Amino acid sequence: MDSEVSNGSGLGAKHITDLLVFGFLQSSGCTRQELEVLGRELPVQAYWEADLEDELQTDGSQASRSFNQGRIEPDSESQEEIIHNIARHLAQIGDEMDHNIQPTLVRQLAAQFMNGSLSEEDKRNCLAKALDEVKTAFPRDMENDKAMLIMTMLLAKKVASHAPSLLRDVFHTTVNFINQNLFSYVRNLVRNEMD
Repeated sequence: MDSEVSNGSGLGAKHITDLLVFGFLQSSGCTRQELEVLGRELPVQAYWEADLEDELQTDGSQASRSFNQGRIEPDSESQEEIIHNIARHLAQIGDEMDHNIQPTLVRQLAAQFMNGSLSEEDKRNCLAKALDEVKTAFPRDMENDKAMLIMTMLLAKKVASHAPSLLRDVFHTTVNFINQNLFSYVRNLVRNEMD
């Protein structure tokens, strides 16, 4: 009797990557305060950002003589940076995914690893382990690639409310696949495209 082996770490890491984690929540997932907890990460240097806030103001009034004819609401869409958008869109996809996340046991597999606060001796390998799995079932480019990604958010989606003790891990899970994969499938696609 004798048998035991397992190891392998490294590869990945990206600025935009982490953005997916912190960005994901920023879009959806747990809550704002969450993105802060999970998002709250000190890289190799001295991270730090900012972004002016917004506000609003209602109105009342009483005294008013018959005189009015219009009740249309405002509508203006203008947001810079699309890449980042995809980051946050990730989480948003997680929630939406809940709609149908298991057309054959997709999120099921990825969810397989999503167990214990440390599986396969490494709280993060399990997830990435799904990427390979999710693909093992639903492999492909944008289809699979995007499929596996759905997994990352799956953990958080569930974990976020399933594993409230793995908050930090929750985020890592999301930026796990992307981090282990090509950040944004679109990013790579962009590179591939155009001479």
